Amino acid sequence: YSIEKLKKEENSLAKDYYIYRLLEKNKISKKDAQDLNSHIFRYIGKIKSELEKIIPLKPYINPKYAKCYTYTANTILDANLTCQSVRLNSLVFIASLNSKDRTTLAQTFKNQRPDLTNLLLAFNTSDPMSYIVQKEDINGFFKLYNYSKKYDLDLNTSLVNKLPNHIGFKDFAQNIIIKKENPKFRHSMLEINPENVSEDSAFYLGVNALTYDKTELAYDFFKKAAQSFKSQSNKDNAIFWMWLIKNNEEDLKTLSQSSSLNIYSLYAKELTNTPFPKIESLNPSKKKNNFNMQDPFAWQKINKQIRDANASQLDVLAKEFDTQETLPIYAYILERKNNFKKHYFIMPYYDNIKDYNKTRQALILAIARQESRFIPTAISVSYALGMMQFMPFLANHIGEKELKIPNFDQDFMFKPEIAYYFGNYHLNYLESRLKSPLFVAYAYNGGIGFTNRMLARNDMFKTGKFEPFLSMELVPYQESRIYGKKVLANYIVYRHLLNDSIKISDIFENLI
Ligand SMILES: CC(=O)N[C@H]1[C@H](OCCc2ccc3occc3c2)O[C@H](CO)[C@@H](O)[C@@H]1O
Repeated sequence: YSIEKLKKEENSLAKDYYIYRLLEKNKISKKDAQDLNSHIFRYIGKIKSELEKIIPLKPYINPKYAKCYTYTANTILDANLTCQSVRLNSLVFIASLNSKDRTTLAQTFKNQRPDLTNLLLAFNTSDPMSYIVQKEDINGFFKLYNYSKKYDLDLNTSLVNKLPNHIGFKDFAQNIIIKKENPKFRHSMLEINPENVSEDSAFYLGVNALTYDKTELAYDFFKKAAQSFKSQSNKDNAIFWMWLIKNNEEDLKTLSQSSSLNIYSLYAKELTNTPFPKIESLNPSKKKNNFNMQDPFAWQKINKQIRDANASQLDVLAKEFDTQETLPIYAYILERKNNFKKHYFIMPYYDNIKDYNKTRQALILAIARQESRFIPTAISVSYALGMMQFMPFLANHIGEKELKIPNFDQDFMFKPEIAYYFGNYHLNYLESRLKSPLFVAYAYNGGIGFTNRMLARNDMFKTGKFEPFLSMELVPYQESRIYGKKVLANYIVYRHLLNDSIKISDIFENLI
């Protein structure tokens, strides 16, 4: 694909990927690059940095305020009042001012902008966070946190109960709890009333309370999370903690009857002798249609249609893609069409894995389901490719250096035979070092380096009252934390479907 042919395709991650491939091979001229940002679907990350090596962006200063950016710290007392207040939006700018000018500006703004006054006078002290905390200036607190994560102080009951109302609270709490940073802030958040938090925030504050062995407070946070979470899977995670902490058999019963298939509902079913959930069986009689499963642009087009289809148009697409060749697209349509109530666990292109042992089959299928939903031309925002979502660098390492496949190109990752073969190859490497399918999943998504560093820690996946569940909540990268739980659920299901059942309690025992 030349740039001229790509420019005729609709904007998509597939088009972005192929533009990025031209940039990385130096095939986009300064002239070609002129109109190109209107041809880019998601102008973020590597494609933006490559394009900008060809054409810098000067942009962008609102023309109304351009004059404001002609002043510096040395000349800002010469600027009009609007210019002064625009430049004081930046804490680095405030930090750069001399203290006499901070005093002058704080007086200027005391009436109309006491927020600015508070920050100016804060930066005249040796600890601006202490000054902002004494004022109980909530917007000021978050500005200072965004400026520097190194500030740490005890916060009283009144102040900590005010923080949840700010949009920044959820990321603040998640970051400091998961990274085990800012211990005075962490300890302070034990005094947050569960009435003042909900959803993710409540849940994280439950995890926080567990780490300080405040189990009654933890229960109260998790109960609030369960009552407020929008997604049944998250509610189930919260109910599981309620159960682990207080052992009310009604909580375990509710969890065992969940409509969501996740590790918590599966565990609860096992503990209560409840039958394994019903898994749909898709067996289209029609063998093919016209659709090209190897065309990445055709997938981008049909995906967009499927995601914008009303209740009625989903039924039309379901029928058209109800074939063996388009089974992954069929299951994808059904999963949306049935409002995520039915469990679809397909095994496409099965001839490529049927000679592996069943435990290995299940792990491959579990990874593919979460990575791609088995869509052969799946492309991620980071341009991971195909059913097993290989990053180009690893794909080329395996395909060119290790396997020495003649005329190998990274786009071979769109072929199911190649995806499953490479997937098996990398999963062999990972499993030989890590053993547990949960740890393998963490390493598949996050890398073996991150996984090894986590497992080297004294506080992760060791013995303990709430282990290994607590450790699973504290995996320090959110994408990997979530991924491991999903892949582990899938693994249990596929082992069951292949007549190679394992108890999820055995998996959990082997994590410690
Ligand atoms: C295609 C894609 O973006 N896949 C994602 C995947 O996205 C969720 C599943 C998925 C599958 C097929 C899809 O086709 C269009 C969007 C999409 C998302 O998330 C994983 C992390 O949990 C990533 O490792 C993986 O690269």
